[PDB]
Amino acid sequence: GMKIAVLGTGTVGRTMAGALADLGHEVTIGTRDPKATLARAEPPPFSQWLPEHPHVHLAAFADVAAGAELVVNATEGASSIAALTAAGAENLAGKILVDIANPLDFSHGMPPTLNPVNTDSLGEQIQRTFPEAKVVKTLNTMNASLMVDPGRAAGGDHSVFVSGNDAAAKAEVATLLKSLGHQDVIDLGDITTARGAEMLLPVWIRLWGALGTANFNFKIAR
Amino acid sequence: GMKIAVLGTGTVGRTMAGALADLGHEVTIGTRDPKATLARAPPFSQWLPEHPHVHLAAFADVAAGAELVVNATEGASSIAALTAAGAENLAGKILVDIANPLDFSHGMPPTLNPVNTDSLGEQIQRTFPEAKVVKTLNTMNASLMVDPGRAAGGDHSVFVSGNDAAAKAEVATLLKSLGHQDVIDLGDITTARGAEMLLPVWIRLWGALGTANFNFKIAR
Ligand SMILES: NC(=O)c1ccc[n+]([C@@H]2O[C@H](COP(=O)([O-])OP(=O)(O)OC[C@H]3O[C@@H](n4cnc5c(N)ncnc54)[C@H](OP(=O)(O)O)[C@@H]3O)[C@@H](O)[C@H]2O)c1
Ligand SMILES: NC(=O)c1ccc[n+]([C@@H]2O[C@H](COP(=O)([O-])OP(=O)(O)OC[C@H]3O[C@@H](n4cnc5c(N)ncnc54)[C@H](OP(=O)(O)O)[C@@H]3O)[C@@H](O)[C@H]2O)c1
Ligand SMILES: [Cl-]
Repeated sequence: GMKIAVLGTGTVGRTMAGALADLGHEVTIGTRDPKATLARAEPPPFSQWLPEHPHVHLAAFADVAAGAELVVNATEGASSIAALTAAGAENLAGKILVDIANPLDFSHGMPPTLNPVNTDSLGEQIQRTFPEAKVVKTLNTMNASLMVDPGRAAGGDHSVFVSGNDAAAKAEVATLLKSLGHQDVIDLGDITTARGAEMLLPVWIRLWGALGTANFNFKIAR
Repeated sequence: GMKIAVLGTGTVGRTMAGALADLGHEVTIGTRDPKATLARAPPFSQWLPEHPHVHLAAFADVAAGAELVVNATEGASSIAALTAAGAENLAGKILVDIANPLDFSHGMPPTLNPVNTDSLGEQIQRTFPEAKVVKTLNTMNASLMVDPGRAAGGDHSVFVSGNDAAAKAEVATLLKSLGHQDVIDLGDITTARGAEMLLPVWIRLWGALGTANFNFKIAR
């Protein structure tokens, strides 16, 4: 197993950290301030989740990234650059950075829109801000539940995408995705293909409304 | 059998016009200038005689006589094509919008304009407020719009976006007649944003898979 740092204490971070730990990886979870995160009483609260996953350990973004071989970005999209900067470019250099964030924009009305979008992407922004990291955009196109148990929606009949400049990095991420139950991994190409992957979110949001559930997924039929 | 006007002489317009004529509809195909179009270089002049029931005429002349109108024009020019068709000829009728507002001004692959906070489907609806705009079929290759069974046995999804639920219901019936068994109503015309925004990944999937013979399926 690998030493994996999951930056994010929300549903995605918890879901991924728990699943990766169950697969035999040594998993740490990154947060801005561990004391503040553990002190949160409002919901569930992170302090109620952590005791159920005894093999997972909490620390600040910089501390978890420095100790990990591979890093997973599961932070709020609008804050991902800030989170990763706090993690430290020096702690990301030469390592695979799995980017699951969506750059949702909740500033000017509902449902959210994307920023950046179309001619740019959060995946690209992360890669050019941290040029020595090996960014792989993946898993952002489905509900957290399906990232680790895709079988819950239509017997696991679905597609997952990878985007990234380093083919060897994408191959390693594909192996991890397969270990999580994803049998159809499609390589969209370089990191600029994160634009199309991120741009699936607007229809995802409308499908959630139209279908009355987040238990659905995209399948590329061919 | 409805009177359908298909605005567009490219692969989408030809494919849709031919399929609808084969289904029993009285189909007309719209172009800017019939004389100029037939004078080109397969060429439209060779396609047209193979579909004798389909009639070619100017945009304004096909829309006036039609009961339902299909937009199959270049996305960047759709507002101009429909303006030429005439707002008076679109009033009270279903306007099926298949166009994608691809933007080729800054190289390849194309991006979208409008995008994100706006869509071509919305632009069309607010420019022609009395038309009943329904965004659909823009998310797949022309071949699959009329014969979806060609890709993975037809296991795919098609979307409808539009403000008028009765208009969407009529379009859903037409889509079913074309072989689309899974029609998903995304909601109002602003949901055309998500439908149009599937194109960037579509373009990369075409490159990644080496074929246009694929489709989106929403598994649930
Ligand atoms: N919800 C889903 O099922 C789903 C599906 C696909 C993709 N995504 C994407 O996955 C990401 C995570 O979503 P989520 O719902 O689990 O959590 P989230 O609420 O979007 O993000 C919470 C995390 O972001 C960090 N964060 C928030 N503001 C920050 C800032 N100012 N500076 C640095 N870090 C900040 C938090 O740090 P602290 O720990 O210190 O609070 C926390 O770790 C998002 O980008 C989302 O769009 C979510
Ligand atoms: N290719 C596909 O399988 C596919 C799939 C899904 C959606 N779409 C969308 O479907 C639409 C049609 O695509 P296409 O490849 O069949 O044809 P296209 O090349 O995009 O469009 C050709 C049509 O647009 C009209 N047009 C071009 N410039 C115009 C202008 N300045 N003013 C008025 N009309 C103008 C042409 O008029 P004339 O007849 O006078 O030349 C012609 O009828 C596009 O929006 C495209 O994005 C295509
Ligand atoms: Cl554990």
